[PDB]
Amino acid sequence: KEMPQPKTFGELKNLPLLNTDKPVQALMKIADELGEIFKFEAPGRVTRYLSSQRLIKEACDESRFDKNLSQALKFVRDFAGDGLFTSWTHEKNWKKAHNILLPSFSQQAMKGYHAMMVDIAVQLVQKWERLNADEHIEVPEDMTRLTLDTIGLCGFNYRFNSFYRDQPHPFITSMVRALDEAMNKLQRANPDDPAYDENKRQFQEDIKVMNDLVDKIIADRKASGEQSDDLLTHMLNGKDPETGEPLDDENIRYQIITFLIAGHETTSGLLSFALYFLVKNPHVLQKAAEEAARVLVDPVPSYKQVKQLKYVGMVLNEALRLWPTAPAFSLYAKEDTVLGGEYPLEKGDELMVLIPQLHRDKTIWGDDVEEFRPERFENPSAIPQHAFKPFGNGQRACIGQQFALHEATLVLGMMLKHFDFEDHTNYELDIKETLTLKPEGFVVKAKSKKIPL
Ligand code: MNH
Ligand SMILES: CC(C)C1=CC2=CC[C@@H]3[C@](C)(CCC[C@@]3(C)C(=O)N[C@@H](Cc3c[nH]c4ccccc34)C(=O)O)[C@H]2CC1
Repeated sequence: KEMPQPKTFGELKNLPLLNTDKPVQALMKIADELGEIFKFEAPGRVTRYLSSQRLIKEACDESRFDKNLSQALKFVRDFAGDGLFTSWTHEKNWKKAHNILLPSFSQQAMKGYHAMMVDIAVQLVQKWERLNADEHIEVPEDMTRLTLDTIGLCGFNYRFNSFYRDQPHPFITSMVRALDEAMNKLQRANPDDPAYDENKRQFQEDIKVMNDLVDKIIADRKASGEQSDDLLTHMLNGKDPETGEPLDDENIRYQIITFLIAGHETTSGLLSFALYFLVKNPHVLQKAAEEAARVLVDPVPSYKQVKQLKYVGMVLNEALRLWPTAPAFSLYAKEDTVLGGEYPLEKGDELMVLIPQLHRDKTIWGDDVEEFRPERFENPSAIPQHAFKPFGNGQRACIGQQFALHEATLVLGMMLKHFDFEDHTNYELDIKETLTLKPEGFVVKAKSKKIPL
Protein backbone atom coordinates (compact mmCIF):
# COMPACT_ATOMS: atom_id res chain seq x y z
CA LYS A 1 0.00 0.00 0.00
CA GLU A 2 0.97 3.75 0.08
CA MET A 3 3.31 4.49 3.05
CA PRO A 4 2.27 7.62 5.06
CA GLN A 5 4.48 10.75 4.67
CA PRO A 6 4.66 13.96 6.77
CA LYS A 7 4.19 17.48 5.34
CA THR A 8 6.44 18.54 2.39
CA PHE A 9 8.10 21.89 1.47
CA GLY A 10 7.94 21.82 -2.38
CA GLU A 11 11.34 20.76 -3.87
CA LEU A 12 12.85 20.49 -0.30
CA LYS A 13 10.38 17.57 0.35
CA ASN A 14 10.53 16.68 4.14
CA LEU A 15 14.05 18.13 4.80
CA PRO A 16 12.95 21.27 6.80
CA LEU A 17 11.17 19.06 9.42
CA LEU A 18 14.69 18.28 10.85
CA ASN A 19 15.65 22.05 10.96
CA THR A 20 14.81 21.96 14.71
CA ASP A 21 16.61 21.93 18.08
CA LYS A 22 14.71 18.69 18.98
CA PRO A 23 14.56 16.40 15.88
CA VAL A 24 13.98 13.07 17.78
CA GLN A 25 11.04 14.63 19.71
CA ALA A 26 9.71 16.05 16.36
CA LEU A 27 9.93 12.57 14.71
CA MET A 28 8.16 11.03 17.77
CA LYS A 29 5.22 13.49 17.28
CA ILE A 30 5.17 12.64 13.52
CA ALA A 31 5.09 8.89 14.45
CA ASP A 32 2.16 9.64 16.87
CA GLU A 33 0.26 11.23 13.89
CA LEU A 34 1.24 8.75 11.09
CA GLY A 35 1.67 5.39 12.96
CA GLU A 36 4.15 2.49 12.64
CA ILE A 37 5.96 3.56 9.40
CA PHE A 38 6.48 6.80 7.45
CA LYS A 39 8.63 7.73 4.46
CA PHE A 40 10.98 10.72 4.87
CA GLU A 41 12.23 12.25 1.59
CA ALA A 42 14.90 14.94 1.08
CA PRO A 43 16.69 16.01 -2.16
CA GLY A 44 18.75 12.88 -3.15
CA ARG A 45 17.68 10.55 -0.25
CA VAL A 46 14.74 8.46 1.12
CA THR A 47 14.46 6.67 4.52
CA ARG A 48 11.55 4.99 6.36
CA TYR A 49 11.03 5.57 10.13
CA LEU A 50 9.79 2.46 12.01
CA SER A 51 7.93 2.74 15.38
CA SER A 52 6.08 -0.64 15.90
CA GLN A 53 7.41 -3.91 17.33
CA ARG A 54 5.47 -5.61 14.44
CA LEU A 55 7.80 -4.02 11.79
CA ILE A 56 10.96 -3.66 13.96
CA LYS A 57 11.05 -7.48 14.67
CA GLU A 58 11.51 -7.89 10.82
CA ALA A 59 14.08 -5.01 10.62
CA CYS A 60 16.09 -6.85 13.33
CA ASP A 61 16.34 -10.07 11.21
CA GLU A 62 20.12 -10.06 10.43
CA SER A 63 19.55 -12.33 7.35
CA ARG A 64 17.47 -9.44 5.80
CA PHE A 65 18.99 -6.16 7.18
CA ASP A 66 22.46 -4.99 8.28
CA LYS A 67 23.61 -1.81 10.13
CA ASN A 68 23.67 1.29 7.88
CA LEU A 69 25.93 4.28 8.65
CA SER A 70 23.39 7.19 8.96
CA GLN A 71 24.68 10.64 7.87
CA ALA A 72 25.17 11.33 11.63
CA LEU A 73 27.54 8.31 11.94
CA LYS A 74 29.35 9.27 8.65
CA PHE A 75 30.08 12.75 10.14
CA VAL A 76 31.25 11.19 13.49
CA ARG A 77 33.47 8.76 11.43
CA ASP A 78 35.65 11.82 10.55
CA PHE A 79 37.09 11.44 14.14
CA ALA A 80 35.87 7.92 15.30
CA GLY A 81 37.23 6.33 12.06
CA ASP A 82 36.82 2.52 11.70
CA GLY A 83 36.13 2.07 15.44
CA LEU A 84 33.32 -0.45 16.20
CA PHE A 85 30.50 2.18 16.18
CA THR A 86 31.34 3.92 12.85
CA SER A 87 32.43 0.76 10.88
CA TRP A 88 30.46 -1.18 8.26
CA THR A 89 29.94 -4.86 9.22
CA HIS A 90 31.95 -5.86 6.06
CA GLU A 91 35.12 -3.87 7.14
CA LYS A 92 37.96 -6.23 8.23
CA ASN A 93 38.63 -3.96 11.30
CA TRP A 94 34.95 -4.32 12.44
CA LYS A 95 35.05 -8.13 12.76
CA LYS A 96 38.62 -8.13 14.25
CA ALA A 97 37.79 -5.46 16.95
CA HIS A 98 34.42 -7.22 17.68
CA ASN A 99 36.14 -10.63 18.25
CA ILE A 100 39.01 -9.11 20.35
CA LEU A 101 36.92 -6.71 22.51
CA LEU A 102 33.59 -8.56 23.13
CA PRO A 103 34.94 -10.93 25.85
CA SER A 104 36.51 -7.86 27.66
CA PHE A 105 33.00 -6.24 27.96
CA SER A 106 31.15 -9.32 29.37
CA GLN A 107 29.18 -9.27 32.68
CA GLN A 108 32.06 -11.41 34.06
CA ALA A 109 34.75 -8.90 32.84
CA MET A 110 33.00 -6.24 35.03
CA LYS A 111 34.53 -7.99 38.14
CA GLY A 112 37.93 -6.66 36.98
CA TYR A 113 36.62 -3.06 36.42
CA HIS A 114 34.51 -2.96 39.65
CA ALA A 115 37.30 -1.53 41.91
CA MET A 116 37.99 1.38 39.45
CA MET A 117 34.21 2.11 39.12
CA VAL A 118 34.00 2.22 43.00
CA ASP A 119 36.93 4.74 43.05
CA ILE A 120 34.90 7.22 40.90
CA ALA A 121 31.49 6.43 42.58
CA VAL A 122 33.04 7.21 46.02
CA GLN A 123 34.35 10.56 44.61
CA LEU A 124 30.71 11.40 43.58
CA VAL A 125 29.28 10.43 47.04
CA GLN A 126 32.03 12.48 48.82
CA LYS A 127 31.31 15.52 46.59
CA TRP A 128 27.60 15.41 47.62
CA GLU A 129 28.42 14.69 51.33
CA ARG A 130 30.55 17.89 51.26
CA LEU A 131 27.86 20.27 49.88
CA ASN A 132 26.55 23.00 52.26
CA ALA A 133 22.81 22.94 53.30
CA ASP A 134 21.91 25.85 50.92
CA GLU A 135 23.48 24.20 47.80
CA HIS A 136 21.97 22.05 45.00
CA ILE A 137 23.26 19.37 42.59
CA GLU A 138 23.53 19.93 38.81
CA VAL A 139 22.54 16.34 37.96
CA PRO A 140 23.65 15.80 34.28
CA GLU A 141 26.92 17.74 34.97
CA ASP A 142 27.79 15.46 37.99
CA MET A 143 26.61 12.24 36.20
CA THR A 144 28.90 13.15 33.21
CA ARG A 145 31.83 13.72 35.62
CA LEU A 146 31.20 10.18 36.93
CA THR A 147 30.70 8.36 33.56
CA LEU A 148 33.64 10.09 31.75
CA ASP A 149 36.04 9.43 34.68
CA THR A 150 34.87 5.76 34.87
CA ILE A 151 35.53 5.03 31.14
CA GLY A 152 38.88 6.94 31.34
CA LEU A 153 40.12 4.89 34.34
CA CYS A 154 38.73 1.44 33.22
CA GLY A 155 39.44 2.21 29.51
CA PHE A 156 43.14 3.18 29.72
CA ASN A 157 44.09 3.99 33.38
CA TYR A 158 43.79 7.76 32.67
CA ARG A 159 42.28 10.14 35.27
CA PHE A 160 40.24 13.00 33.74
CA ASN A 161 39.89 14.23 37.38
CA SER A 162 36.43 15.65 36.46
CA PHE A 163 35.51 16.15 40.20
CA TYR A 164 38.59 18.53 40.49
CA ARG A 165 37.50 20.93 37.70
CA ASP A 166 34.71 23.21 36.39
CA GLN A 167 36.54 23.50 32.99
CA PRO A 168 36.52 20.30 30.87
CA HIS A 169 39.76 18.43 30.03
CA PRO A 170 41.18 19.76 26.70
CA PHE A 171 40.36 16.38 25.01
CA ILE A 172 36.66 16.71 26.09
CA THR A 173 36.53 20.40 24.89
CA SER A 174 37.64 19.17 21.41
CA MET A 175 35.42 16.00 21.48
CA VAL A 176 32.25 17.96 22.46
CA ARG A 177 32.93 20.71 19.84
CA ALA A 178 33.63 17.97 17.15
CA LEU A 179 30.37 16.09 18.08
CA ASP A 180 28.46 19.45 17.93
CA GLU A 181 29.98 20.24 14.48
CA ALA A 182 28.99 16.70 13.26
CA MET A 183 25.34 17.13 14.49
CA ASN A 184 25.18 20.79 13.19
CA LYS A 185 26.30 19.61 9.65
CA LEU A 186 23.07 17.49 9.48
CA GLN A 187 20.85 20.65 9.25
CA ARG A 188 23.47 22.66 7.20
CA ALA A 189 22.04 23.08 3.62
CA ASN A 190 25.19 24.49 1.83
CA PRO A 191 28.36 24.17 4.02
CA ASP A 192 30.75 26.20 1.73
CA ASP A 193 29.69 29.87 2.34
CA PRO A 194 32.94 31.40 3.72
CA ALA A 195 31.42 31.49 7.29
CA TYR A 196 31.91 27.63 7.37
CA ASP A 197 35.71 27.69 6.62
CA GLU A 198 36.18 28.58 10.36
CA ASN A 199 33.92 25.62 11.43
CA LYS A 200 35.98 23.31 9.10
CA ARG A 201 39.27 24.81 10.47
CA GLN A 202 38.16 24.30 14.16
CA PHE A 203 36.98 20.75 13.20
CA GLN A 204 40.41 19.69 11.82
CA GLU A 205 42.10 21.23 14.98
CA ASP A 206 39.76 19.26 17.36
CA ILE A 207 40.45 15.98 15.41
CA LYS A 208 44.24 16.67 15.80
CA VAL A 209 43.82 17.33 19.61
CA MET A 210 41.90 14.01 19.97
CA ASN A 211 44.42 12.04 17.79
CA ASP A 212 47.41 13.59 19.70
CA LEU A 213 46.38 12.76 23.36
CA VAL A 214 45.16 9.21 22.49
CA ASP A 215 48.17 8.32 20.23
CA LYS A 216 50.42 9.53 23.14
CA ILE A 217 48.40 7.34 25.65
CA ILE A 218 48.96 4.31 23.33
CA ALA A 219 52.70 5.14 22.69
CA ASP A 220 53.39 5.66 26.47
CA ARG A 221 51.72 2.28 27.30
CA LYS A 222 53.59 0.39 24.48
CA ALA A 223 56.93 1.78 25.86
CA SER A 224 56.47 0.98 29.62
CA GLY A 225 55.33 -2.68 29.17
CA GLU A 226 52.97 -1.71 32.11
CA GLN A 227 50.24 -4.45 32.27
CA SER A 228 47.15 -2.71 33.78
CA ASP A 229 43.98 -4.88 33.42
CA ASP A 230 42.23 -2.17 31.32
CA LEU A 231 40.80 -2.18 27.72
CA LEU A 232 44.10 -0.67 26.35
CA THR A 233 46.23 -3.62 27.66
CA HIS A 234 43.54 -6.00 26.18
CA MET A 235 43.89 -4.21 22.75
CA LEU A 236 47.75 -4.11 22.71
CA ASN A 237 48.05 -7.89 23.53
CA GLY A 238 44.83 -9.42 22.06
CA LYS A 239 44.68 -11.44 18.81
CA ASP A 240 41.50 -11.98 16.72
CA PRO A 241 40.92 -15.78 16.92
CA GLU A 242 39.53 -15.74 13.30
CA THR A 243 42.35 -13.89 11.41
CA GLY A 244 44.97 -14.40 14.20
CA GLU A 245 45.78 -10.63 13.77
CA PRO A 246 45.95 -7.95 16.50
CA LEU A 247 44.49 -4.40 16.07
CA ASP A 248 47.00 -1.80 14.75
CA ASP A 249 47.72 1.36 16.86
CA GLU A 250 45.56 3.60 14.60
CA ASN A 251 42.49 1.34 15.03
CA ILE A 252 43.17 1.18 18.84
CA ARG A 253 43.02 5.07 18.87
CA TYR A 254 39.61 5.04 17.11
CA GLN A 255 38.31 2.44 19.63
CA ILE A 256 39.45 4.67 22.58
CA ILE A 257 37.87 7.80 20.96
CA THR A 258 34.64 5.78 20.43
CA PHE A 259 34.62 4.57 24.09
CA LEU A 260 35.13 8.19 25.34
CA ILE A 261 32.18 9.45 23.18
CA ALA A 262 29.95 6.55 24.40
CA GLY A 263 31.00 6.89 28.09
CA HIS A 264 30.29 10.69 28.09
CA GLU A 265 26.71 12.17 27.98
CA THR A 266 25.23 9.02 26.26
CA THR A 267 25.86 6.98 29.48
CA SER A 268 25.34 9.84 32.03
CA GLY A 269 21.93 10.51 30.36
CA LEU A 270 20.68 7.15 31.74
CA LEU A 271 21.61 8.22 35.30
CA SER A 272 20.12 11.76 34.81
CA PHE A 273 16.77 10.32 33.53
CA ALA A 274 16.73 7.59 36.26
CA LEU A 275 17.12 10.21 39.07
CA TYR A 276 14.53 12.48 37.31
CA PHE A 277 11.92 9.66 37.27
CA LEU A 278 12.81 8.67 40.87
CA VAL A 279 12.20 12.23 42.28
CA LYS A 280 8.94 12.45 40.22
CA ASN A 281 7.78 9.05 41.64
CA PRO A 282 8.50 9.07 45.40
CA HIS A 283 6.95 5.60 46.09
CA VAL A 284 9.34 4.16 43.44
CA LEU A 285 12.29 6.07 45.04
CA GLN A 286 11.34 4.63 48.49
CA LYS A 287 11.23 1.02 47.10
CA ALA A 288 14.65 1.53 45.36
CA ALA A 289 16.09 3.13 48.59
CA GLU A 290 14.83 0.13 50.72
CA GLU A 291 16.66 -2.29 48.34
CA ALA A 292 19.90 -0.16 48.42
CA ALA A 293 19.85 -0.08 52.29
CA ARG A 294 19.07 -3.86 52.55
CA VAL A 295 21.72 -4.98 49.95
CA LEU A 296 24.62 -2.43 50.33
CA VAL A 297 25.55 -3.37 53.96
CA ASP A 298 29.35 -2.70 53.56
CA PRO A 299 31.02 0.77 53.38
CA VAL A 300 32.00 0.04 49.70
CA PRO A 301 29.74 -2.07 47.41
CA SER A 302 31.07 -5.46 46.18
CA TYR A 303 30.54 -6.76 42.60
CA LYS A 304 28.11 -9.43 43.97
CA GLN A 305 26.10 -6.73 45.89
CA VAL A 306 25.66 -4.63 42.68
CA LYS A 307 24.34 -7.81 40.92
CA GLN A 308 21.72 -8.15 43.78
CA LEU A 309 20.26 -4.61 43.19
CA LYS A 310 17.35 -6.08 41.14
CA TYR A 311 14.91 -3.13 41.63
CA VAL A 312 17.68 -0.58 40.86
CA GLY A 313 18.22 -2.61 37.60
CA MET A 314 14.43 -2.37 36.91
CA VAL A 315 14.54 1.45 37.52
CA LEU A 316 17.38 1.81 34.95
CA ASN A 317 15.54 -0.40 32.36
CA GLU A 318 12.37 1.76 32.83
CA ALA A 319 14.49 4.96 32.29
CA LEU A 320 15.95 3.34 29.08
CA ARG A 321 12.37 2.46 27.97
CA LEU A 322 11.12 6.09 28.11
CA TRP A 323 14.27 8.05 27.10
CA PRO A 324 16.84 5.74 25.44
CA THR A 325 20.00 7.93 25.24
CA ALA A 326 21.04 6.61 21.76
CA PRO A 327 17.51 6.99 20.42
CA ALA A 328 17.81 5.70 16.82
CA PHE A 329 19.77 3.30 14.59
CA SER A 330 19.85 2.78 10.82
CA LEU A 331 19.56 -0.42 8.71
CA TYR A 332 19.80 -1.30 5.00
CA ALA A 333 18.06 -4.15 3.13
CA LYS A 334 20.58 -6.93 2.23
CA GLU A 335 18.17 -8.13 -0.55
CA ASP A 336 14.85 -7.11 -2.18
CA THR A 337 12.25 -7.88 0.56
CA VAL A 338 8.69 -7.04 1.67
CA LEU A 339 8.24 -5.40 5.12
CA GLY A 340 5.10 -6.36 7.14
CA GLY A 341 3.44 -8.08 4.11
CA GLU A 342 2.78 -4.59 2.59
CA TYR A 343 5.95 -2.43 2.07
CA PRO A 344 8.24 -3.71 -0.75
CA LEU A 345 11.93 -2.61 -0.36
CA GLU A 346 14.77 -2.81 -2.95
CA LYS A 347 18.24 -4.07 -1.89
CA GLY A 348 20.05 -1.14 -0.21
CA ASP A 349 16.80 0.62 0.94
CA GLU A 350 17.29 2.28 4.35
CA LEU A 351 15.25 1.98 7.60
CA MET A 352 15.56 4.12 10.77
CA VAL A 353 14.41 2.52 14.05
CA LEU A 354 12.86 5.21 16.33
CA ILE A 355 13.58 3.53 19.74
CA PRO A 356 11.54 5.93 22.00
CA GLN A 357 8.42 5.22 19.79
CA LEU A 358 9.09 1.43 19.74
CA HIS A 359 9.16 1.63 23.61
CA ARG A 360 5.66 3.32 23.53
CA ASP A 361 4.02 0.54 21.37
CA LYS A 362 0.73 -0.01 23.30
CA THR A 363 0.27 -3.53 21.78
CA ILE A 364 3.45 -4.59 23.75
CA TRP A 365 3.43 -2.43 26.90
CA GLY A 366 -0.31 -1.77 27.56
CA ASP A 367 -2.16 1.60 27.49
CA ASP A 368 -0.20 3.56 30.16
CA VAL A 369 3.13 3.74 28.16
CA GLU A 370 3.92 7.23 29.63
CA GLU A 371 3.90 5.92 33.25
CA PHE A 372 7.26 5.22 34.99
CA ARG A 373 6.69 1.64 36.33
CA PRO A 374 9.90 -0.37 37.01
CA GLU A 375 7.64 -3.43 37.76
CA ARG A 376 7.29 -3.85 33.91
CA PHE A 377 10.82 -5.43 34.23
CA GLU A 378 9.99 -7.80 37.18
CA ASN A 379 10.85 -10.62 34.68
CA PRO A 380 12.77 -9.14 31.72
CA SER A 381 12.32 -12.51 29.83
CA ALA A 382 8.58 -11.67 29.61
CA ILE A 383 9.40 -8.86 27.07
CA PRO A 384 8.94 -10.13 23.46
CA GLN A 385 11.92 -10.26 21.08
CA HIS A 386 12.85 -6.84 19.56
CA ALA A 387 10.36 -4.90 21.79
CA PHE A 388 13.02 -3.30 24.08
CA LYS A 389 16.09 -2.18 22.10
CA PRO A 390 17.92 0.67 23.91
CA PHE A 391 21.24 -1.11 23.05
CA GLY A 392 20.53 -1.81 19.33
CA ASN A 393 20.44 -5.20 17.59
CA GLY A 394 22.31 -8.50 17.07
CA GLN A 395 26.07 -8.52 16.27
CA ARG A 396 25.90 -4.66 15.90
CA ALA A 397 24.40 -4.28 19.45
CA CYS A 398 26.08 -2.04 22.07
CA ILE A 399 29.40 -3.65 23.25
CA GLY A 400 29.30 -1.38 26.38
CA GLN A 401 25.81 -2.51 27.65
CA GLN A 402 27.11 -4.54 30.70
CA PHE A 403 29.69 -1.77 31.51
CA ALA A 404 27.03 1.02 31.34
CA LEU A 405 24.51 -0.97 33.47
CA HIS A 406 27.16 -2.03 36.09
CA GLU A 407 28.42 1.59 36.44
CA ALA A 408 24.81 2.98 36.58
CA THR A 409 23.56 0.30 39.05
CA LEU A 410 26.59 0.82 41.40
CA VAL A 411 26.37 4.65 41.60
CA LEU A 412 22.50 4.79 41.75
CA GLY A 413 22.72 2.09 44.52
CA MET A 414 25.18 4.25 46.50
CA MET A 415 23.18 7.50 45.89
CA LEU A 416 19.96 5.82 47.21
CA LYS A 417 21.89 4.40 50.25
CA HIS A 418 23.61 7.71 51.16
CA PHE A 419 21.04 10.55 50.42
CA ASP A 420 17.38 11.56 50.51
CA PHE A 421 16.50 13.65 47.38
CA GLU A 422 14.32 16.78 46.95
CA ASP A 423 12.90 18.11 43.64
CA HIS A 424 13.25 21.61 45.20
CA THR A 425 12.47 23.54 41.93
CA ASN A 426 9.58 21.20 40.82
CA TYR A 427 11.74 20.69 37.69
CA GLU A 428 9.93 20.79 34.30
CA LEU A 429 11.48 18.15 31.97
CA ASP A 430 13.23 19.86 29.02
CA ILE A 431 15.11 17.30 26.82
CA LYS A 432 18.17 18.80 25.07
CA GLU A 433 19.20 16.84 21.94
CA THR A 434 22.87 16.44 20.85
CA LEU A 435 24.19 13.07 19.66
CA THR A 436 22.28 12.10 22.88
CA LEU A 437 19.35 13.19 25.12
CA LYS A 438 19.53 14.85 28.56
CA PRO A 439 17.15 16.52 31.03
CA GLU A 440 18.61 20.06 30.58
CA GLY A 441 18.84 22.10 33.84
CA PHE A 442 17.77 19.12 36.02
CA VAL A 443 18.69 20.03 39.65
CA VAL A 444 17.99 18.42 43.06
CA LYS A 445 19.01 18.81 46.71
CA ALA A 446 20.57 15.78 48.44
CA LYS A 447 20.37 15.46 52.25
CA SER A 448 22.94 13.04 53.73
CA LYS A 449 21.67 9.99 55.68
CA LYS A 450 25.12 10.42 57.44
CA ILE A 451 26.24 6.80 56.63
CA PRO A 452 30.07 6.43 56.60
CA LEU A 453 32.22 5.30 53.56
C1 MNH B 1 23.31 3.93 28.48
C2 MNH B 1 24.42 3.89 27.80
C3 MNH B 1 24.49 3.48 26.38
C4 MNH B 1 23.43 3.36 25.39
C5 MNH B 1 21.98 3.68 25.57
C6 MNH B 1 24.14 2.83 24.23
C7 MNH B 1 23.42 2.58 23.00
C8 MNH B 1 23.95 2.01 21.81
C9 MNH B 1 23.15 1.68 20.61
C10 MNH B 1 21.69 1.90 20.40
C11 MNH B 1 24.12 1.11 19.68
C12 MNH B 1 23.87 0.59 18.28
C13 MNH B 1 24.16 1.77 17.35
C14 MNH B 1 23.81 1.52 15.90
O1 MNH B 1 24.11 2.40 15.04
O2 MNH B 1 23.19 0.46 15.63
C15 MNH B 1 25.42 1.13 20.38
C16 MNH B 1 26.63 0.64 19.78
C17 MNH B 1 27.92 0.66 20.45
N1 MNH B 1 28.14 1.14 21.78
MN1 MNH B 1 26.73 1.59 23.22
N2 MNH B 1 28.26 2.20 24.41
C18 MNH B 1 28.15 2.60 25.77
C19 MNH B 1 26.94 3.04 26.37
C20 MNH B 1 25.68 3.03 25.68
N3 MNH B 1 25.46 2.72 24.40
C21 MNH B 1 29.43 2.52 26.54
C22 MNH B 1 29.71 2.85 27.98
C23 MNH B 1 30.37 2.01 25.56
C24 MNH B 1 31.81 1.74 25.72
C25 MNH B 1 32.53 2.03 26.78
C26 MNH B 1 29.64 1.81 24.30
C27 MNH B 1 30.28 1.32 23.13
C28 MNH B 1 29.55 0.99 21.95
C29 MNH B 1 30.23 0.46 20.76
C30 MNH B 1 31.68 0.20 20.59
C31 MNH B 1 29.18 0.24 19.78
C32 MNH B 1 29.37 -0.32 18.38
C33 MNH B 1 29.23 -1.84 18.52
C34 MNH B 1 29.43 -2.55 17.20
O3 MNH B 1 28.76 -2.14 16.21
O4 MNH B 1 30.25 -3.50 17.13
N4 MNH B 1 25.35 1.70 21.67
C1 LIG C 1 26.28 9.48 16.42
C2 LIG C 1 25.00 8.74 16.86
C3 LIG C 1 24.89 8.70 18.39
C4 LIG C 1 23.76 9.39 16.31
C5 LIG C 1 22.83 8.70 15.58
C6 LIG C 1 21.60 9.37 15.07
C7 LIG C 1 20.69 8.66 14.37
C8 LIG C 1 19.41 9.30 13.83
C9 LIG C 1 19.55 10.83 13.76
C10 LIG C 1 20.02 11.39 15.12
C11 LIG C 1 19.11 10.98 16.31
C12 LIG C 1 20.15 12.92 15.09
C13 LIG C 1 18.87 13.55 14.56
C14 LIG C 1 18.60 13.06 13.14
C15 LIG C 1 18.35 11.55 13.13
C16 LIG C 1 17.01 11.24 13.81
C17 LIG C 1 18.20 11.09 11.67
O1 LIG C 1 17.18 10.57 11.30
N1 LIG C 1 19.23 11.21 10.84
C18 LIG C 1 19.33 10.56 9.55
C19 LIG C 1 18.58 11.31 8.45
C20 LIG C 1 19.17 12.68 8.20
C21 LIG C 1 18.95 13.82 8.96
N2 LIG C 1 19.65 14.85 8.40
C22 LIG C 1 20.31 14.39 7.28
C23 LIG C 1 21.18 14.99 6.34
C24 LIG C 1 21.73 14.23 5.29
C25 LIG C 1 21.43 12.87 5.17
C26 LIG C 1 20.57 12.27 6.10
C27 LIG C 1 20.03 13.03 7.16
C28 LIG C 1 20.80 10.45 9.22
O2 LIG C 1 21.64 10.87 10.08
O3 LIG C 1 21.14 9.92 8.15
C29 LIG C 1 21.44 10.85 15.33
C30 LIG C 1 22.07 11.13 16.70
C31 LIG C 1 23.57 10.85 16.62
